[PDB]
Amino acid sequence: MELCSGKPFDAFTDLKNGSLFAFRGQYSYELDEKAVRPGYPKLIRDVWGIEGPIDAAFTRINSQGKTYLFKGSQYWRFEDGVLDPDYPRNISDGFDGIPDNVDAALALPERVYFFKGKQYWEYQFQPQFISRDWHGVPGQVDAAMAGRISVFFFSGDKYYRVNLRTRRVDTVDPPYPRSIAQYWLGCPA
Ligand SMILES: [Cl-]
Ligand code: NA
Ligand code: NA
Repeated sequence: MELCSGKPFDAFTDLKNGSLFAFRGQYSYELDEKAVRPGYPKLIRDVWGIEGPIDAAFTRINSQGKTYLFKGSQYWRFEDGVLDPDYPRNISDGFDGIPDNVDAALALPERVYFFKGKQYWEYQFQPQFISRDWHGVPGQVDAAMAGRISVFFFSGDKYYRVNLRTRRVDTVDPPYPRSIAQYWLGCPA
């Protein structure tokens, strides 16, 4: 499927060195401005060596910058696209207190956040309600990712931008929630 199909996404990694990956179904899309074919649809099994769909993803901010993919009760950790030895592992073993089958995850510009249903967990290398602490985020999310100064939450075919200083959905025009394809990816009309 094409990146700009307008369909919802399943997971996003965090912006790292100007690039990130989006996931939808069996497909992995590398989002890099330097790409000659930006967002060329590749198979998750071909790029990451695992079957889609995936549940959530994040990338850590440290210099190793390892990427974590979550599916069901398991997670995989990669470095430079290569699966580390002794993965996959159980979420319950790597992330004590985090549930299986998460909806989304993100790593802050060291804190990671997991989202499932109306709740989210803070993990540092006690659930709370998403709408209580992320002002303007409706509750249930389908995917999330962090940039440098903002985080983004995805719901169906639309998304929200949250300012990290205020923890509030920013006021833009047209307002959030708005089309992922049109306003986040800049897809052609
Ligand atoms: Cl995600
Ligand atoms: Na994510
Ligand atoms: Na998801």
